[PDB]
Order: sequence, then structure tokens, then C-alpha cells
Amino acid sequence: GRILVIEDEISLNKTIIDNLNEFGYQTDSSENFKDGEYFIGIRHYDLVLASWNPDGDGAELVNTIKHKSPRTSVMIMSAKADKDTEIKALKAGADDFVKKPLDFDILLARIEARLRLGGTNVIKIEDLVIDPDEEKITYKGQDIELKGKPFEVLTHLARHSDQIVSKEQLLDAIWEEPELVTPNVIEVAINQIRQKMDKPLNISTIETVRRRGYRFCFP
Amino acid sequence: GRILVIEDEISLNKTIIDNLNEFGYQTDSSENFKDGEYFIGIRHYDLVLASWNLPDGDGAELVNTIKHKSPRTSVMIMSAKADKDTEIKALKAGADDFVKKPLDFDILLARIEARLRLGGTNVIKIEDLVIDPDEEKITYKGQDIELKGKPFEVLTHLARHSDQIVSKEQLLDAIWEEPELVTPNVIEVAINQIRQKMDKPLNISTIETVRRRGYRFCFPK
DNA sequence: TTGGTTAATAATATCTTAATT
DNA sequence: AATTAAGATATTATTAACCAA
Repeated sequence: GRILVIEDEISLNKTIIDNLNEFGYQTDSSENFKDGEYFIGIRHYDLVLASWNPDGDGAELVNTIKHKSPRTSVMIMSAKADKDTEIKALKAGADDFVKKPLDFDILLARIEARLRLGGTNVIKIEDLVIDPDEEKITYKGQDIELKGKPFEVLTHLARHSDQIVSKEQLLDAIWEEPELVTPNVIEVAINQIRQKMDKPLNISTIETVRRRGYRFCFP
Repeated sequence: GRILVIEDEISLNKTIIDNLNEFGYQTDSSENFKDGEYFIGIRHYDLVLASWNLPDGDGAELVNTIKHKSPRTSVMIMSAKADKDTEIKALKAGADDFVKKPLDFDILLARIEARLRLGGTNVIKIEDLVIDPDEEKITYKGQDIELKGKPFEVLTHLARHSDQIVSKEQLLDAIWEEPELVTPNVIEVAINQIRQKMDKPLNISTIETVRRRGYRFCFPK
């Protein structure tokens, strides 16, 4: 929710900030690029709203923002609304081009859409993240080499944490033709998980409950 | 990049399809929500361009459908009624952009291209790696590498989805006109040519294979 | 018995070439 | 350049023997 605005009109700059704050956005402000590039250096801003028109290096501005702070969105506001200025701003890297006099109902809607994030299937528990989409596990910032069916078994359990899952359940949930395989696979997979993480990373992620099943228990 | 065009006006539909094909995009055409959704189910589209006023089917409904079915598909709404309420509604419904009809195809293509950069610049610059999709050129340390065609498009698509896993089936839908006809091995051969021209000679790790998922660009490594 | 623990080996995936186009 | 065919090679999955309790 961090947006910084680079506008040399004080009125507009004042205006723009008050609108963003009203919406809910943490915001910073600059009247020149010099100061602006400074802020992006200190902390990340989800989006940057800057004027195309003092130094007149907007095309370069977009580039420098994308370089210094690659994850940020650049929105360019310009009173010259001709196709040439629109096309040239987008072609320079701008993620969106808005037109001033500013419609703040439309602007807020575009910023929103520009910072809309898709729902994820990612699981973050304490210093551990488990990303099914990328088949990735990291604890304490280090990747864990766990994949395949052991990966699915761990993720399944994580999704049903504090709940006891049974071999049959895991098999049906993760194994096609579950009635054509050796249940030993579950035990082997659990060992793999303990081996890859529990053991080397000194944690207790999976717990076995006699005659009932396993349960993710990483507090 | 594959673009799904949903538009009832048959004449406009073909004009849009022709402008996109000319640019170099793979394109499918539809004239109703149903047909559109059909395509959304069989093929992966990097971007859907849909009229807010189809003969049937709430525009908001269409946006939700595509966004849920394919969260990473960009949605762009076109409407001759382009008052503020309409634009804001579409954006809030989940659209990433809203453009007024009659379309200025110069600005349309500039905006489509800005959405498909996934936040990037036109010229990808990573470390001493340069990938210029505009000149189909690649440089490393200012030294030129000859890589063109499908392999070039496979690599640029990966590097734009960098650090993400793109499946063989996604690479095909994005670069091949008829992904169903071609064999998935074509992707593996392209990845071999990419490694054969870059990773091996330049001693770098750019494409990571992830078994059963696909390929991921990891040049930063 | 129950679970875990190893290890080999069968499956399955991906890659690399060479040819054809 | 583009696509495929086939074997080469890599990587999981499966299976079972084995151990401890």
C-alpha cells in the first residue's frame, strides 16, 4: 500500500496525497525525481505516480525506477493526452498512463487494479513457506529439496494441520488408483520428509498418531 | 503470447484479430461468452480482450470467470460506452484495463504490450544478459549469441515469467498457433537449443527443469 | 503387530541427435 | 528454422527386505 508521488504542482501533489491516504494507502511525496529516486532506494513502493512533464527525463525516469526497484509499478500522469505521448510513455516502460486534469475516481480504480494480487495457494507457517505452485519449500530462507509425492504429502498435511490424516486418506488424496499401490509409500514418503527437513533442519513437522495417522505439528 | 478476442461485431472482431496477428500474436476469436469460456478452458491465454457489451453475459461475469479460471490471464475490456462509472465497474470487476471503442489500434497495441511485459521493460536487462524482443537479438557481456525463432520466443516468455514455472502446455499455447497439433518434444528441443547456445557455452544456469511441472527461468541464480 | 528405514529396481520423465522439412 | 523420431540418460515411484519397538 505504499505509493509515492512525483509532481511539481504543489496543489496537485497535496490533492493526490490526500486522496490516496483517504483510500488507505501509505504514501510519500516528492516534487522532483532526485528526491524520488532516494525513497525507492530506502523502501519499496508498490506503485509510483509521476508526471511526464523539471528535468524532463520522464522516459529515463521510468527506466531508472524499473532498474532500482523492479517490483514497482510506474504510472505516468500528463496533461498532454495525445496518442504520441500516451504511446511513448507506455513504450518507455510505464505500466499505465493516466490523464490530467485527474479523475480521482478513475485513478483510484486503476491503482487498485494495478495492485490487485491473485489469491495464492502458498502456505507460510512461522519461518517456513511451502509453495505448491512452484513446488518449493524454504525454511529460514533456505530452499529444501523436497518434491514429488513426498511434497504433496507434506502440503496436504499442512493444509489439514492440527488434524489427524490417515494413510487411506493421503493415498486417495494424492495417489491415483490408490487401491493399486503399496501403502508403504506413505511411510517411505514421510521418512523422506523427515529426512529432508525434520532431521537436517532440527524441527518436528510431521507427527504420527498410532492407529490413526499423521498430523502436521510444526508450531 | 496468445490473445483471446471476444466480440460480437463480426467486422470489428476480424479487424482486431488482423491487427494482433500482424503484430505477431497467436490469436483465437470468439463472438459470445460461451465460446469465449470454451477457449478459456482448452487453451491458456496471456490476455483476453472482451467487449463489455456482448449480446449476452454480464461483463462483470465474464471477468470473474476468466480471472478465476486463469488468475494470471490479463483481462482488457473494450466498450463504446466509456463513461467513468463503466470503466470503474470493469476495473473493480477484475479487469486490468479498459479502453474506449472506436479503438485506436496504435494505443491498443501499446497498452496490450505494456500489460504483457508483466512489469518489465521492452528490453529485458539482467546482469550482463540482454534480450531485445524488438530486434530478436541477444547479447551477453556485449558478445552476440545467435538464437532465433521459436527458441527465442520460448526464452523471452520464460524470462518474462522469470522465477516462475511455465508448463510445456503453456509454452505451446503462447508461441504455437495450433499447440494441439505439435508434439511437446518441440519444447524440449527448443530448451536444448537454448542451453546449447547459452548455458553450456557461457557456463551459466538459466533454465531449470522441474519434473512434471515444466521450465523456470533462473538466470539470476 | 506397527512404523521406520534402506536399498534395489521398475517406471516414468527429460534430454540429445539426427534426420526431415 | 521447424518438427519428429528414437535412443540416451536422468529422476521418481514403487517395492521389499530389514530393524526396532
